[PDB]
Amino acid sequence: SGVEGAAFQSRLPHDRMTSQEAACFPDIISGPQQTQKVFLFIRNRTLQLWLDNPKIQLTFEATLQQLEAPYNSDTVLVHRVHSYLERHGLINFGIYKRIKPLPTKKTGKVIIIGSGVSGLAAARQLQSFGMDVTLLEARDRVGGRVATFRKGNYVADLGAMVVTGLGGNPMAVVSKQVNMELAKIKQKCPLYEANGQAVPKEKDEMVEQEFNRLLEATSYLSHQLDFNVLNNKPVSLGQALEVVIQLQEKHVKDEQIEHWKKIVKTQEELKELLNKMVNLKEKIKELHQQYKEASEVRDITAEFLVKSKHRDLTALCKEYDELAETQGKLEEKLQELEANPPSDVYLSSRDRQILDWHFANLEFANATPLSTLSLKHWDQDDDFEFTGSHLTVRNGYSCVPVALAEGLDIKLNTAVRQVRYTASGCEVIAVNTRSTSQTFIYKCDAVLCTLPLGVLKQQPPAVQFVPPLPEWKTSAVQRMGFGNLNKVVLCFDRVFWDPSVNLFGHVGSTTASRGELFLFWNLYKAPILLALVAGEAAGIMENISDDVIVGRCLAILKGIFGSSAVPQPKETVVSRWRADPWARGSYSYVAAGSSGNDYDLMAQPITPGPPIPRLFFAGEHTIRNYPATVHGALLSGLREAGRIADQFLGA
Ligand SMILES: Cc1cc2nc3c(=O)[nH]c(=O)nc-3n(C[C@H](O)[C@H](O)[C@H](O)COP(=O)(O)OP(=O)(O)OC[C@H]3O[C@@H](n4cnc5c(N)ncnc54)[C@H](O)[C@@H]3O)c2cc1C
Ligand SMILES: O=CCCc1ccc(-c2cc(F)ccc2C(F)(F)F)cc1
Repeated sequence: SGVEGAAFQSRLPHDRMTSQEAACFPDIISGPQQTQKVFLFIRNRTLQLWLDNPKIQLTFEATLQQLEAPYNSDTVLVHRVHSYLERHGLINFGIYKRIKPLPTKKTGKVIIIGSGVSGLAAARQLQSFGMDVTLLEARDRVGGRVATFRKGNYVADLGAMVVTGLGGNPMAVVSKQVNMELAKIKQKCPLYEANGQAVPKEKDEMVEQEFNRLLEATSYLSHQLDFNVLNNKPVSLGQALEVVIQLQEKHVKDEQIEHWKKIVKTQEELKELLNKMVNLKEKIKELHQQYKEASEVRDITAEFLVKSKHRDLTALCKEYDELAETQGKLEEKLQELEANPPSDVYLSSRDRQILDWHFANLEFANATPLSTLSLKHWDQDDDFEFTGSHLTVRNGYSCVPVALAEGLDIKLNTAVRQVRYTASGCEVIAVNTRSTSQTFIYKCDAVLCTLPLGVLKQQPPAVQFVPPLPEWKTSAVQRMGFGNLNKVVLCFDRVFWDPSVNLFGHVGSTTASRGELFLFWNLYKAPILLALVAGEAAGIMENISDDVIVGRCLAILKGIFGSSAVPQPKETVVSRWRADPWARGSYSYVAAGSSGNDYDLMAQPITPGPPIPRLFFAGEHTIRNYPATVHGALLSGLREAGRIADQFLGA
């Protein structure tokens, strides 16, 4: 609906106050119900005004003038609701034209570490709020793990490239603000085996159905039967899958055994039956010799003898023909059995390879081998997935952080090395990545750390904290997963693939290598193919040079399309996200032995000892309900900007 749709697009229930709103409006939530409904209407209506035109700042004044009677009479409540929505980044976020220009007097100094989407989104908010913000970025570009290759007409993303559903997604708004072209991903994903032969549609569907069954069985084991600890070790999804596959093979073999037993028993009965017929034919042969001697010789005792032999001899053929139809009733039962054997195997060798492709796909979506994922919590965020098809960014995802950086004070080539925070202020120490001799010392009242989890995990530490971070924070950093995923960009001068197909799979020959170049993406205006390296393959392939890995790509493509069809690429690009010192991997995952609560602990600010919080955290690894995505990075920056403004400017 209308105001209903605005709540939904803001990830809020249209008919209930959230717990956060109850915190900020206790007089409302404890007061009469009719005022609760007035509150919800004003909140939903204000969200609608913003979402229907997110290119323009929505002021309190303009909200008041577009509210209908009688809501435009409660000026104070409107202001309370508008101020709340703005402070937390539900309206007036991203890039939009200001109506009310910024104050020249800044209040409070914030240093933001890192200039990815979470740092940029927080910076824009803090600046909007009238604070003095500087971002320090170690790279020579903004965007972090949004990273687009651009040369001539060639565009290709080496970082994020997928926008998940638009329903509920804040990137829907940013996409409008930036005029980013999104294209829905077409569903057809043909698979080719290592010999290049396409997988028949029926077998692709059979195997995909098994994959879904296996996953559901792991989820039942985990949540209904509490199979989550394995000899005092947290069980991984990988471990669980392989056990469920093991039981399926065990069940196939048992049904084979029960079938071979039915065969053997039927064969035994057929054997004894023939034996019984042998003895009965020998009995008729013997008796028929006595019909011949009796017929040979006629008085009444001899004639009677013929009638008695003839009567018994027909009776013995009556016995024999009885056994004959029991013989047929068996033989047809035997024939039927050895014509309809149950499954010989659970998964043929080729079937298991195709199944391993779907596991590779799952290792792509989590950026890690399945043996590292928490069985219980790997999909702990699935209640928050957006509705709609997934899309890709046709003109390159870097358009978003480039536009978010407009008007911000950003120091590139500036690597933070130490972060000192005391009950009286903060100092950030950074070195210039071009003259390591050159050192800078930025004073500020608060630090917003958007360092990637991979950087926080680094040992020896890349960034030193003074005082060191609390044990409860370092432990969460150690527990949480940080994955890896890489891409090969192949730029050609002609299209030799199916232009109507966005995706196609290469089925690898072994389990261990299932993530090697398993998925190819056709996304761009120029003749460009992207190949993914996922799972165990991702980290290992970083040690292979660009040339050898491109060769392996071309071998795969020549296997699908033909030697003569695949030219040499004009240009190639190969990501190495784990080796990248400013990322150390691609995105977080819920590791066995972690949980969603570690994402909440990562977001918790640090307060210096004997006081107010000085050190704050954002980034994809700090947002429990939306981890490992661009929108999660964004929402985490909006959240921290609100928390920081509440602290230093007042709610
Ligand atoms: C290969 C790949 C594929 C992905 N695919 C999916 C997808 O398609 N869609 C999706 O939504 N998400 C995807 N993601 C994840 C998504 O890109 C990230 O979750 C998000 O971009 C992370 O943003 P962030 O602000 O948390 O961190 P980052 O973007 O990493 O920003 C942190 C910043 O800190 C900087 N920095 C590091 N060390 C220092 C230092 N010492 N001093 C100063 N600055 C420093 C970094 O250079 C960086 O700019 C993908 C990521 C990768 C790498
Ligand atoms: O190119 C890099 C892939 C980055 C990425 C990570 C996670 C998702 C994601 C996030 C969700 F909440 C639900 C489903 C998915 C997906 F299935 F796509 F993986 C999308 C893109």
